[PDB]
Amino acid sequence: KTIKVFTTVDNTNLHTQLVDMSMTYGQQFGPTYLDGADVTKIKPHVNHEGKTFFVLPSDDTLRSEAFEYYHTLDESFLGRYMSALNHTKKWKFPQVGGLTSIKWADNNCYLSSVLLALQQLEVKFNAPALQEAYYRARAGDAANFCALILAYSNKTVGELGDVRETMTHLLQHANLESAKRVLNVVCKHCGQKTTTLTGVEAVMYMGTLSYDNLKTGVSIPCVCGRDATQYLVQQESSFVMMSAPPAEYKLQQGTFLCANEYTGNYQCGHYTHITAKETLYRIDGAHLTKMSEYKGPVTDVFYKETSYTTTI
Ligand SMILES: C[C@H](c1cccc2ccccc12)N1CCC(C(=O)NCc2ccc3c(c2)OCO3)CC1
Ligand SMILES: [Zn+2]
Repeated sequence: KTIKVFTTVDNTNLHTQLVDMSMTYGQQFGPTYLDGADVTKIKPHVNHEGKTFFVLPSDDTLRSEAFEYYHTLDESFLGRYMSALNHTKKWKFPQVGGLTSIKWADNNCYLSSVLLALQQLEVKFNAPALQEAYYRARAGDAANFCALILAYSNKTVGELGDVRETMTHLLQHANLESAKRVLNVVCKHCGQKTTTLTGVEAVMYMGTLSYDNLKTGVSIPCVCGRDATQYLVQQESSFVMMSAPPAEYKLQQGTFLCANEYTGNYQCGHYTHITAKETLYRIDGAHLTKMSEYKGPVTDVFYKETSYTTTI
């Protein structure tokens, strides 16, 4: 005999569907899931009904629901999200220094840092999936948020990941609509040029870890065979993230918002988060340690911001 179940892609909109006892969900819906669990080819358990299944957007209304919720047109997204969620729901999200963190697992240290950094920045997401999952993550329930970050950045559970690259995909879905940056490049020979940067690039900079240094000038190669100076004339955003490859860099109190460091090599290494509180907290998944100063291989540093305009 048949039965009635519900299908969804966003978990908010449900669609009543007659489930023929004969087939496997896959024959009837396509790829299908339960709580992350893949069940594409299986038979409907006699007490299966009244349960909500995920499915691939196999028609207009579904495709439309996914885009609205996820803000993606990638036909594989929903299936990758589910694979990840399937595993992230096995992770532990303890409070460490008054933030949600991640107990080490499956090379997820980088996601930990992303997650700890986000919680300290006033940033909002456009995609309802991100908004909601983030709201739930700040509240200690971060399985969905991780699975989504993984899916947005095209990574799978187990792989080691780069915090910066990951920020790049995420900040693509953050409200940076008002975020503006103006940079001036002066070459003593070539002359001057000025650039306005919007979106992700208004907030993210690869070249120095120091925010002061971008204000005072950083040297860069000039097509002229010389060394140019790049400095910030104007900043409009609630934060900035500064990145460099791992080098020995000193973190003092009162100078930054938060940071992470990477120890190891490109192929194989470990991230830890540092946050500046009453004193410095170094958050390493579940583990916590304090110090008044840290000098190590910092890779990404965050600073708070409102509006900045240069003298000069
Ligand atoms: C911050 C740091 C870094 C950022 C920028 C410059 C750096 C330079 C040196 C060391 C770290 C640096 N780091 C680089 C890549 C790393 C990563 O995701 N690696 C994945 C991976 C997995 C298996 C591999 C492999 C790479 O290559 C071989 O097999 C994470 C972040
Ligand atoms: Zn030049």
